[PDB]
Amino acid sequence: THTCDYAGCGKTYTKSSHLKAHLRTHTGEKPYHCDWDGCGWKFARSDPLTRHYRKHTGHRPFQCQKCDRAFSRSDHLALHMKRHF
DNA sequence: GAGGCGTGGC
DNA sequence: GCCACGCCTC
Ligand SMILES: [Zn+2]
Ligand SMILES: [Zn+2]
Ligand SMILES: [Zn+2]
Repeated sequence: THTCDYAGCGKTYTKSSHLKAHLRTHTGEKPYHCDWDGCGWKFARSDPLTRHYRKHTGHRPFQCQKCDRAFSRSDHLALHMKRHF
């Protein structure tokens, strides 16, 4: 029901927080800044900043159960499993 | 690999 | 709102 009020946009979302995040695409707002040395990246929502920061810290939570290769994202690990079929 | 993004449990 | 999922596109 929550629909973007901008003229050229008709996107509708389920939750209010979803719409709030979408409006940042029109306004160009990005409150979530990466505080690394010289990165300067900014994001409209929380999770991609957290995901990005793992690029700096090498945090690879997702471990492969067959081989010792681990990845920072669940989707990366999923694709890797195809090489084990 | 990595950003952009729809969706949903808490 | 946090944060994960899974997908899309380059
Ligand atoms: Zn819009
Ligand atoms: Zn960064
Ligand atoms: Zn593996």
